[PDB]
Amino acid sequence: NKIVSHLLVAEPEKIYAMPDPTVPDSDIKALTTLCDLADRELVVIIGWAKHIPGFSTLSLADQMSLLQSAWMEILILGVVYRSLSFEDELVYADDYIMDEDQSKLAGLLDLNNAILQLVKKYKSMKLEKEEFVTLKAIALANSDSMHIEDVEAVQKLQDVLHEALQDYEAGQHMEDPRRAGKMLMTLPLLRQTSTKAVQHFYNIKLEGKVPMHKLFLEMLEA
Ligand SMILES: OCCC/C(=C(\c1ccc(O)cc1)c1ccc(C2CCN(C3CC3)CC2)cc1)c1ccccc1
Repeated sequence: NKIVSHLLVAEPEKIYAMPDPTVPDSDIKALTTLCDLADRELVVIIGWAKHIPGFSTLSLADQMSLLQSAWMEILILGVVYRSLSFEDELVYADDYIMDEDQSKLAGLLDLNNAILQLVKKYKSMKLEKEEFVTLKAIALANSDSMHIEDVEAVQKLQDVLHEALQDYEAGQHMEDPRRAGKMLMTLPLLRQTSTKAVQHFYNIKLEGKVPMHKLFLEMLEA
């Protein structure tokens, strides 16, 4: 598959959390570590997205729209995938892994348990790298931004990625004629826990103890 193949190649290189053992552990250390990690990943996502066929020919405003609705889905799906071969831990990066006890120390228990629900589902499906990268692309195209101007063009991007996934499954998973549909039926859980995650920003902001960038605060309030 042309599209699956280029997506495999466009997969970004590992990113490291670079946590510092001289800062005493705390919910604040954990959360600001996750913020720096995520902003470096967001920068990688923009370069990555220009390898999605059709994405870079949308208007500036449409590209912003799609990415504004999908970035947390893309981030979480990466964490999900990196944890497939672990048990009840979330692999944020090779050097930043969270078990149940550290989730609680960070205030992220309920959120991380929701994510581990996704890990569990994809584990039993034996999710392949090929499927993960096409799912990531589909999460972007299917973001359901309310702002899109060129609805016809985004519908076409979803169809091209949808077609790539189905084609891949038709060839590599003939023992399951409905595997592509099973993959797509995990997307509602993905969007569910991105909304849970974005909503958590507001808890953190209200409590006021963890420092946030002033641009982020402005975005949150708006
Ligand atoms: O438990 C799972 C959720 C972890 C997590 C993550 C996270 C997810 C995946 C990943 O790979 C790395 C990190 C997170 C944290 C900070 C941001 C920032 C805010 C600041 N940025 C603006 C400056 C531009 C925008 C991004 C983005 C994501 C999170 C999310 C909400 C509350 C608390 C923790």
